[PDB]
Amino acid sequence: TXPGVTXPGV
DNA sequence: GAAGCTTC
DNA sequence: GAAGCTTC
Repeated sequence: TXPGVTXPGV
């Protein structure tokens, strides 16, 4: 997730 | 080490 | 199997 905590996604 | 799910 | 990097 994020970043941080990508997306999700990407 | 945990923290981090939603896509292609 | 690849695709997403940054936080705590």
